Amino acid sequence: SKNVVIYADGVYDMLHLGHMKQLEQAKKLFENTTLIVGVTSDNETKLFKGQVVQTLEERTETLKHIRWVDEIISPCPWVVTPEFLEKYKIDYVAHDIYAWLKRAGKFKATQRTEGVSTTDLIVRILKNYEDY
Amino acid sequence: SKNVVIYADGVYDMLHLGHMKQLEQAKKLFENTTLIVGVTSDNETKLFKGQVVQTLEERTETLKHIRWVDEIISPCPWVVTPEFLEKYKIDYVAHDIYAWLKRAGKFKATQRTEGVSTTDLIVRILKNYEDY
Repeated sequence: SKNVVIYADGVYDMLHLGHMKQLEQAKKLFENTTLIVGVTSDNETKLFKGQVVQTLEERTETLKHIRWVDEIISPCPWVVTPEFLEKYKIDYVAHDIYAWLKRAGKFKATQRTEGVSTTDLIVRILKNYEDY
Repeated sequence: SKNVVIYADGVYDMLHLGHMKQLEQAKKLFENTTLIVGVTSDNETKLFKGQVVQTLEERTETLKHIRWVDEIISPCPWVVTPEFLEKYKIDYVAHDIYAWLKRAGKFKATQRTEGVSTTDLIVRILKNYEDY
């Protein structure tokens, strides 16, 4: 009956059924939650992880439309820290380097789904043109 | 203060920021609404309109995740009829052949947004490879 504050962060480029399944998961970890979602900046994402198709603005505007999302932090810090949790009253971090979080009892796992990615769909479109 | 029942239908292939902006629109036509969304079957869509990338199941599972959607009719009739409105207690149809609806005062317009389409994004990805 107590409202539990959950935080998940990510890039959320080209949001697809896989991200939304993950968010729904985070959001339903408990009966009553506030799901806060953090969206990584363009600068840091490109430099530390890989290429990004959509700007911060775009990746964040799409998340506004997902029913599980209660609040958004955009851009979000690239590294989560104890101070960040305190600042936002976050009870758990939902994700799939996490050591410190598990240690603190503040880590809750979520899963991915395969073959649901937007890149996979372009694949499917192209099958319509046999190789010969 | 009265709950107004809105119906929008469509294909919703590869749901993108343009569909969601449209749904949010339908959903906020009034202060209190129930937004019902109808998802066209694979058979009829392909035969009457054009190619579809995602199955009925997929296009409908994605819509479940959009915050504006209150109920889904999947598959939905390809043609809306007076009987259909009565059956589901629909006050207005939100869309962008509609004659009969306007005549009845049961038609409410919504808009599209350009350049937000998933196909546009593959375009953007490809610019990363100059033509020479």
